[PDB]
Amino acid sequence: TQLEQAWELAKQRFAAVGIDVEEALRQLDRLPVSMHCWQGDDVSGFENPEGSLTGGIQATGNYPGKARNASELRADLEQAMRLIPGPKRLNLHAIYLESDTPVSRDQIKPEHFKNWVEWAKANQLGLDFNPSCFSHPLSADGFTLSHADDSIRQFWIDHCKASRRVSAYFGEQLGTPSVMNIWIPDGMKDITVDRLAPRQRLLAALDEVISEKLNPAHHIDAVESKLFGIGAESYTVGSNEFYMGYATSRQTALCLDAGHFHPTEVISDKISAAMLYVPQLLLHVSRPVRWDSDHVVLLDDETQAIASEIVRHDLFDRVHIGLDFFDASINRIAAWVIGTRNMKKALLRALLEPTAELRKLEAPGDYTARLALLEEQKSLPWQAVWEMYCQRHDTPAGSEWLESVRAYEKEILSRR
Amino acid sequence: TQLEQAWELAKQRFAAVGIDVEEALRQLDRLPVSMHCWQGDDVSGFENPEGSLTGGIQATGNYPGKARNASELRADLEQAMRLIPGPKRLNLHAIYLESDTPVSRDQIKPEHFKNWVEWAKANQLGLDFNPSCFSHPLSADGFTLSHADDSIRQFWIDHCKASRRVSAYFGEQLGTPSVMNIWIPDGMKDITVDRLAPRQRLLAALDEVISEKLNPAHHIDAVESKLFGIGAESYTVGSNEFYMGYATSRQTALCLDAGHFHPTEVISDKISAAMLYVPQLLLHVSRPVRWDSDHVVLLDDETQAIASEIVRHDLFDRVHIGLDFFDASINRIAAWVIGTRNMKKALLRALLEPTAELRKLEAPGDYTARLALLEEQKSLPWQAVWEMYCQRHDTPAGSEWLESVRAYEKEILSRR
Amino acid sequence: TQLEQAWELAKQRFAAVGIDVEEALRQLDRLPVSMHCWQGDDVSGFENPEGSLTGGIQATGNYPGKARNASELRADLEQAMRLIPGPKRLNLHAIYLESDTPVSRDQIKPEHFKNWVEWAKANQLGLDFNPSCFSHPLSADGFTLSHADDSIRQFWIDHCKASRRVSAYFGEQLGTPSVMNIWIPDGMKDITVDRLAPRQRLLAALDEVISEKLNPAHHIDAVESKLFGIGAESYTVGSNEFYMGYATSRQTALCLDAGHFHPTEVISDKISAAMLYVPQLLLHVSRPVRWDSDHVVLLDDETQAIASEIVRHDLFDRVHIGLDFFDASINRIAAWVIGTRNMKKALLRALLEPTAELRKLEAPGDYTARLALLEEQKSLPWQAVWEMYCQRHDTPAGSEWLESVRAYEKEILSRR
Amino acid sequence: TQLEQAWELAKQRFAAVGIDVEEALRQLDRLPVSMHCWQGDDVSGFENPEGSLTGGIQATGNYPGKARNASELRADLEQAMRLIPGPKRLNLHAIYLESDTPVSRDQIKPEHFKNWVEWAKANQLGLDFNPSCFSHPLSADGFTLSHADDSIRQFWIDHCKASRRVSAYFGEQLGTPSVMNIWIPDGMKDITVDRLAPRQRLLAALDEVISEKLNPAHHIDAVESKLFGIGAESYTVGSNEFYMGYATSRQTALCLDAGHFHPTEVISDKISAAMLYVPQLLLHVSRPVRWDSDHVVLLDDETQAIASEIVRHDLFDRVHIGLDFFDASINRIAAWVIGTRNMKKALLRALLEPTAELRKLEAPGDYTARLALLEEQKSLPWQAVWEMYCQRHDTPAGSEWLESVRAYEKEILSRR
Ligand SMILES: C[C@H](O)[C@H](O)[C@@H](O)[C@@H](O)C=O
Ligand SMILES: C[C@H](O)[C@H](O)[C@@H](O)[C@@H](O)C=O
Ligand SMILES: C[C@H](O)[C@H](O)[C@@H](O)[C@@H](O)C=O
Ligand SMILES: C[C@H](O)[C@H](O)[C@@H](O)[C@@H](O)C=O
Ligand SMILES: [Mn+2]
Ligand SMILES: [Mn+2]
Ligand SMILES: [Mn+2]
Ligand SMILES: [Mn+2]
Ligand SMILES: [Zn+2]
Ligand SMILES: [Zn+2]
Ligand SMILES: [Zn+2]
Ligand SMILES: [Zn+2]
Repeated sequence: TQLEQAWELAKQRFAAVGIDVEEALRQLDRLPVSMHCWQGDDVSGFENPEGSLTGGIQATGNYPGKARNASELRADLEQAMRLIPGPKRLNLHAIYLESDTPVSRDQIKPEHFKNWVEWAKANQLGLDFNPSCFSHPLSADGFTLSHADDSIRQFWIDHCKASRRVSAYFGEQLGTPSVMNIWIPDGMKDITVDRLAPRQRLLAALDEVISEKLNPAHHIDAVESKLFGIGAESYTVGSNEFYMGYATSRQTALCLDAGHFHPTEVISDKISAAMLYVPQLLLHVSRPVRWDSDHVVLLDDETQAIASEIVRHDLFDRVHIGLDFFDASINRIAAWVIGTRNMKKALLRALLEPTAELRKLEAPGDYTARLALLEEQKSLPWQAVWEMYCQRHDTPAGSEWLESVRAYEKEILSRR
Repeated sequence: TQLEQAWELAKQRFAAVGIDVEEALRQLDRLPVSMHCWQGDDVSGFENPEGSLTGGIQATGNYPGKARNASELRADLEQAMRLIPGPKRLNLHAIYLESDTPVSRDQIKPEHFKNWVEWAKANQLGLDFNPSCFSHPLSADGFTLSHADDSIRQFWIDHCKASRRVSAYFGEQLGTPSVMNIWIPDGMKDITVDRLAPRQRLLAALDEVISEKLNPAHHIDAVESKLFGIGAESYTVGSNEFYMGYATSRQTALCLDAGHFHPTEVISDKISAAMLYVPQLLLHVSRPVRWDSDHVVLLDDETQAIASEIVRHDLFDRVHIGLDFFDASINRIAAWVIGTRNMKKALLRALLEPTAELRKLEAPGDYTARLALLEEQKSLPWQAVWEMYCQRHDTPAGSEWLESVRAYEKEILSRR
Repeated sequence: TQLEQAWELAKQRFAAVGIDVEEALRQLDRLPVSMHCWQGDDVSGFENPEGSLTGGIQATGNYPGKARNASELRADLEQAMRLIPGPKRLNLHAIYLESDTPVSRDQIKPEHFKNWVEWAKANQLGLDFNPSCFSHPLSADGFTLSHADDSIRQFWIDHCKASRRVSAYFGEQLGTPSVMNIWIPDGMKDITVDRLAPRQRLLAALDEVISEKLNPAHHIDAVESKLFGIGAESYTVGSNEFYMGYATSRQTALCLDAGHFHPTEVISDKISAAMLYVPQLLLHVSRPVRWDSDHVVLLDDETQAIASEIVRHDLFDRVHIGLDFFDASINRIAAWVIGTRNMKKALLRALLEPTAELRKLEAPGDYTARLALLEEQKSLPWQAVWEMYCQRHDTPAGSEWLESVRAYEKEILSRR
Repeated sequence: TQLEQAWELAKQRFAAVGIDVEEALRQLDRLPVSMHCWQGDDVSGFENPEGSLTGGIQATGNYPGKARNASELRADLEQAMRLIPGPKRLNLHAIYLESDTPVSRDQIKPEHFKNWVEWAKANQLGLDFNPSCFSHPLSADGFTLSHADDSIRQFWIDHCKASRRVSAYFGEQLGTPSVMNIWIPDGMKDITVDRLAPRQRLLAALDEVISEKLNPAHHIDAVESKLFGIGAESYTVGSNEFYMGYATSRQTALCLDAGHFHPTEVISDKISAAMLYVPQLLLHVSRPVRWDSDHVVLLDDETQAIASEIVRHDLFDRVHIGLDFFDASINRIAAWVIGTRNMKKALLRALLEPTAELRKLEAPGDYTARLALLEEQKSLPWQAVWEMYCQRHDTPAGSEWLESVRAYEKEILSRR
């Protein structure tokens, strides 16, 4: 009722500036967010859960209740899912495989992910994938796909090749292509002599990894740059330019992670440049706090900036929105909830923007009006629209979702 | 009525989280925003209006309609003010003096600002002040208060001392202390051999500058650090530590400017630290875009963080909120309008935060709850309260204010 | 003799670590540095010299004696050149053409550069070139090649196409391909609604611009990204990713400018990545001080890192090294001299590095030894080798060159 | 002989510029470097060596041969020391205490460091100290001195109070005041509501901590700011402005750590500013690679700028020079060796600078000459001077020191 009313006023407000709230809602329904599985168990995986997170990535917090297997994970995920409106996907790491016996990374098969697949069907989720190139003895030296050792190198190439197959299976089975992201930790902590060679090896390996042609309808390859990681601060083989080059040249999708750049550097600006040259873009929304810290996505300037770009450019088909963060210092379900909802809220507000009007003002050099209007947009009643969206999707419109979280914690997590 | 309706709903939603919108509105009225006069004529001043803006500060845009004198300036200020709700002050620079004949800077008098004073009275505005230590032949070497030349030095000293008197005069007349900010461009463009001497001169100069005791009820001294300027990139005499030591040791107020720090550096963090050692703070809100660009303040992450800090700590008395930006690329009046409204919006929002609750959660280590709630606060109907605030002050609640600016521009600005 | 002695000692020291100083000297002779002409007259050019430097690029200092025509510029250049050992090139801007009557930018011709060419021949200098897309009426809106106006856009397109021909002309005549760099200021000061369209337009334009096939032996196209400029802080059409994609996909050269990235971002790291995708690199060495301030190049960490990368990779052929800075606050000749020699000193040091050994240690995981060695390199007697370099090229080995500059200043610059 | 010869040449060259190399050598011996003990055992300490390094501080590498006790530590220190020329000191942490039985941190005594002292006596070293406020159950919440719980708070206060007594004990016994630095990890990983209260508590605590007047001839109190740490990214109680204010207000010494600031921020600039307010400076030399990474100090731009400042200002008495870094990815002895020598190399180069002349050029506005000379200074034969310094101190002049380290590694480290 209050919502209802609030909704009506909003409807009218927006109408007056040429904005159709309904349509906005429809459109928001066309923008799924792929939730990252790893937020649930601290990137532990099911290969060897308790066995140090590596790659220059880190888990800070030790809050209790982490999931410890597929089952807990799925349960945790559903809980989160019920408190997040609209479309979602699940982004999986190869270490999240389910097998009675241990599987060599270079040997995974679709079969190791059937449960995930059946579950996804049941939950009306699309699935995404990622070879796991870290937290492994063969990753110990800080090199994987660029490793100078042929054999090591081969093992990683093989794992990647296999991963493409699982991914393709996901798309076959789900009817929506699985975006399979390649991220590797390869780099050097200190002053490096030869930055080239590794880059050369990485180039060759990737080409081999994507050599097998797969159905685009079921599978997409993406490469993700990174500036630096803890323990590999001075050099990253797979740098921004390297992958920009790579994706452009081999026509794979390019993954842009909001926490993987320089200080003050923003992927929102990159979206429009990159799409002129690469087929698709996988966007990893994450909050870096003075480093690639992986904090939870907030409804902030850059998250909003990113949404705007996607929406202004009508990137519904070519962009894949994913979360990329891991905060172990708080409730993990809450983490996914806050994150996802935030992304959606940024999206919605972008959908509520009178872009054409603004675009038109800009074209005319009416900078005064553009700024002004861009700013006014912030005090328009979008919240009302967001809450109607929640309501429609049977999701708590406000802070009440916290009680559910609290409740599940008490009831479940508390026992883990 | 829609407003009224929206207001009522909000009133209720907030109340449900323990927030009283009516009190909020009242509190907002206790937070004036000191608008910088220099935004109206591109820091031209009236001494010698057309005569290059110096000091490492720039004016970009050349948009038409700039004020050309006190009269235009006041008119322009008036338009702006009618479009901005609640309390405001006028922050004046010494070069805005009004004299039939030329006045040496080191000789200005209270009488050179009587009109400004009268006007202020009439408009119920408090006045703040600043000595002008740039765009002057004796500032051309890039040194003023720290100039090795005793005589040049003296001159600036004197100008400063005289400015304290003008400021005190304002306080006396207006019944509200004038905060007199001291900013100098002093620094070097390139690799510097001696960073010490200039700082030594600066320190001594300052002490001299403030040696005359004035009524604290009418006048406050503030000092403003700065990281770098165009043309003085390598070193700034009046650095952050410099003024922090100064203000702490001499007990003056400290001026913190949102555009005068390192990349990713934020004054919002600094507020709670500095208030433990300095009597008062002068806050310069500004948006630096890649440098001390002086862009209009937006309702953004930092402007909000700033507001929150002031409000959380109940800094009503010890904080002086001011704007410090200059964008000549768009309508000047709009520039002021957007920025002032934005500051006020941020403050309002801070006033609507359930801090005590939050504070309590944080103290108990409930970081899940704190984050979640901080975030949910962004989808609370604050805009309705803001709009009511506008209404109550007879100010447009939405974008309509542009029309006004537009019309003033046609009728007025168009003829300049 | 002292030099001789020091040299001999050095010769032996280096020999002992497997380094041949003689060979390094020879190598150094294979690495010209392209001097930027614009440092001589404050990017004034000869179209309309006194007529505001625009493009978000600035000239700070106002030191006296700037060159006022091609004659003075050449004289100044020669003086500089006699103080810089080894190979050099001259990098010209379109606005430095020499014509009795005005020439529309869109109609320049080889013939407008004949004297530069004859001079170059006589001075044994290769020539480089650049279209001048700024400081012009049709660049006044901040857009050139991405301008939405078809005709303006065409104009800049034409001007670039015409510049290619001048460029080829240089390569024909001099027998060394002229690298023709493309840099445009296009961007926005403030928050932008559409970053895509301008990139789209830029993309198409460049394509048209390079459509004419010219002889590689005489001509090379290069594109240069930029992060931001004064008066275009928020967005730059031709971003890093933009050109990275561009160069990669159209196989043009990619220009990496040391002052054009984010804080802490270094192109030295980008060299080995870009060369895997682009056929050539044009490197602009510059010292950005908190902004693309264009300070003189120092023998500093980053200039050395760039040097090392080129040398380590044996990029003698694919890399074009040039200067890109402008300091008008000191003697301009000295500016050139300092920067040029510094780049050469950085090169020589790189050439005196026992790379193989190091490379070898790194590949074995001997990071201890690597770090140790790299650092000890710094206290080896490279100064001696540099000084002998100077001597063999009949150039002052030390600070004495300043006398020369001072002398020219007195005799010539003093009367400008 | 070759050294002697190079030495003589250098001698002459520097004299020609008014620099006396013998005097330099002498002044260099007046500038000890305080080696941090913790690099040798990865901050393990002796309370509970194997028991996770906390505080937002990390140890990356796991290279073998870390010291396991005081004995190992001392032996390792000695090996390092024989490879580092001229004066050094040892900086101790409270966790390196030697006791048969466990000692609550709140009750340590001078007697728990007796061996250290006797060893220092025998090795002619001065000693520095630090309370350890991390890697402890009572520091698990991320708060220590700012902890809201009175008792926890009380424990850390007492620990600091007792550490002061140990420190004074060092001063007494050694005849040189021990500088006792106070660093705590206290901060928040995420968005914080109340930054004020912890600061107020910290303030009050520090005042209590230093309430006991000790003999300045034996002891000095220093406070160390920090910007952020892993797991405490968002807020740090003891910020730059907090400690600048504190040190200025209580007249303690101020610790500036080169890895503890914002990107591009440098302490070299801060020295001259701070010195005007605080009695003494504690300077931590460290290399932050994209974060407070704690990499080994290189002879780099900033290390050199710090040295230059100390020396230019004749800060021999008021500044205490120490190392603050921890790299566990390479041989720990070498880490110390590299960093220490690098710091000494930078100081020596500063000592060889013709400051007065340069100062004099600068004061006259001869910026051309200043830059030119500053830069020419880099090609002067400082290496020979350094190498003589090494020889006079019975230390390897070059890279040969690695063989000693390698040898120790084989004989001793290999068996740990
Ligand atoms: C676990 C995850 O794939 C990882 O974070 C990568 O995506 C990359 O962002 C690393 O910093
Ligand atoms: C004109 C005005 O005082 C000025 O901008 C200062 O406050 C400081 O920001 C200067 O760069
Ligand atoms: C004038 C000169 O070409 C210019 O500097 C561009 O190349 C680019 O560096 C912009 O600053
Ligand atoms: C362990 C050591 O004291 C520590 O490094 C502190 O001094 C501070 O620099 C934190 O990073
Ligand atoms: Mn990440
Ligand atoms: Mn400013
Ligand atoms: Mn530049
Ligand atoms: Mn540190
Ligand atoms: Zn990612
Ligand atoms: Zn300011
Ligand atoms: Zn350039
Ligand atoms: Zn430190």
